[PDB]
Amino acid sequence: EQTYFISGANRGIGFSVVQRLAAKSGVKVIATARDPASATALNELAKENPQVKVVQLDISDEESIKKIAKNVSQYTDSIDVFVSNAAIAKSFGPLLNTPREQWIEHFFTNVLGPIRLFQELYPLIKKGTQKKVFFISSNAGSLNLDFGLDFSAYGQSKAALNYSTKELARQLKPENFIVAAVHPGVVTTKITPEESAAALCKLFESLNTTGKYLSYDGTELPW
Amino acid sequence: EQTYFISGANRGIGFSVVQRLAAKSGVKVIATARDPASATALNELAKENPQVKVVQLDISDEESIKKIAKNVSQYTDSIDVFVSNAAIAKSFGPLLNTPREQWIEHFFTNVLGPIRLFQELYPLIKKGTQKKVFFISSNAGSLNLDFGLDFSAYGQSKAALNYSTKELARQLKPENFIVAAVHPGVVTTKITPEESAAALCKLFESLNTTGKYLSYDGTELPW
Ligand SMILES: NC(=O)C1=CN([C@@H]2O[C@H](COP(=O)(O)OP(=O)(O)OC[C@H]3O[C@@H](n4cnc5c(N)ncnc54)[C@H](OP(=O)(O)O)[C@@H]3O)[C@@H](O)[C@H]2O)C=CC1
Ligand SMILES: NC(=O)C1=CN([C@@H]2O[C@H](COP(=O)(O)OP(=O)(O)OC[C@H]3O[C@@H](n4cnc5c(N)ncnc54)[C@H](OP(=O)(O)O)[C@@H]3O)[C@@H](O)[C@H]2O)C=CC1
Repeated sequence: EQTYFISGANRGIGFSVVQRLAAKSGVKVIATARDPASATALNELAKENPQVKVVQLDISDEESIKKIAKNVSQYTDSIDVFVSNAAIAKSFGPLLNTPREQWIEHFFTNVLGPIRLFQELYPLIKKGTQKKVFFISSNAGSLNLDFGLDFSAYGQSKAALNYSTKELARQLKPENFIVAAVHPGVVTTKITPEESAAALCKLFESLNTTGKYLSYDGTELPW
Repeated sequence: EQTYFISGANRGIGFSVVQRLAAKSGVKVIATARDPASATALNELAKENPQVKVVQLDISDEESIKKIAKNVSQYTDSIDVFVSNAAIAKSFGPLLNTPREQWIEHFFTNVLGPIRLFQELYPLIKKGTQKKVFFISSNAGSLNLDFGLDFSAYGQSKAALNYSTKELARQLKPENFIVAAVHPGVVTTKITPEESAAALCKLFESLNTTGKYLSYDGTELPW
């Protein structure tokens, strides 16, 4: 049996990934929401597929993050595949027009959030078999891609986490960890939440090497 | 007649840059320190060289940033060359060993501070002739250099500021701004702060192209 963990599983790609793992026999899924009582679709998913456990997590909330380890410890002694999915994307366009609170929010939510989450759940990942670690990044977070758009605090935060993902990959190679930054696609060319999920589950299962920055099709991105 | 702005001029590269600029004719220098009262060497520079103006700046402090434009404005009507030199380097080594507070402090001081500082000083810069905007970054901020060292929050913060620098270079090209990120060298191969300052001041005067990630010697670094 493998244990998957997905932050931000109440909707978007997160929900779709959990929805697909529920169909994989012998998969336990720690799925998170910041408000699990209001996660209608997810709570349904989990009553009909109770291998799905719904845990509370606000990745912007250090007090929430300080509890994620015991919350997950209620359901599992290990994580095989960790997916930092939960993130925000609220601020684009010019620097001169990006106010303080926007820079702050994307940092706390999109960088510190995942770094703390990972720090907390490292012990449970370390006791698992697969030792696979996925940060859902964005192609917008590359220092070497030009989309003809400014991504403001969004892009900066994905670039910051990518930097730290690269380092983590280096640092955990001796422990046989597989660490990746993954662009899941752009979802509603735009691709469906279900299409992104399908590709992410394949990539999650297929990835055998660490320190990669991958798009959902499994092709590499420049850092 | 040119005005330069240097953040963090009480010691290190910043002091050596102000010292180098104070020696050239027609160069007014607005030099900043968190605590000017104790900036002995800088104050003695200013006492003899009245083209050197000292002002308080804590870039970690929104209430200090809220004052820098009006305070710089008492001493000058414009900035030709903006140099965001002030910064910290307190956090290195592995991701799992870097506590929350190091990630935060490096964000606020090394990302948000310079960004906010630039926002406040842009008008003064728009009104000057040279329209040159330098972020002192690190080769440690590259997403594409491996030094076999962990740079933790320091490196993450120079990478994040690099991402936002490259975007700013794109945004301000229509207004004929020159925006660069500049590695000043490793200072105590090691170069001295006076060697770094000599090279940097050369680069500041000569760079006529926006969007560069450069080393003190004018050679390019990969983002
Ligand atoms: N799809 C795209 O266009 C692209 C997306 N990505 C990445 O894919 C991932 C998924 O994005 P997407 O599905 O579009 O996102 P959504 O806009 O659908 O919502 C993001 C998810 O994160 C949750 N979330 C937001 N803030 C917090 C928080 N503070 N604590 C916990 N959970 C939180 C949301 O729950 P809640 O309902 O409460 O907000 C939701 O599950 C993100 O990392 C995103 O950056 C990358 C490339 C482009
Ligand atoms: N040293 C090196 O080899 C390298 C350095 N760099 C970068 O070059 C720049 C200069 O480095 P270096 O001279 O060696 O650094 P130092 O640490 O010697 O000096 C840093 C300067 O920044 C000021 N500063 C620190 N925190 C704040 C704050 N909150 N508000 C305002 N000013 C502040 C310091 O003031 P105070 O005296 O009050 O602390 C000081 O004037 C930095 O951006 C650094 O990251 C990049 C790579 C290589």
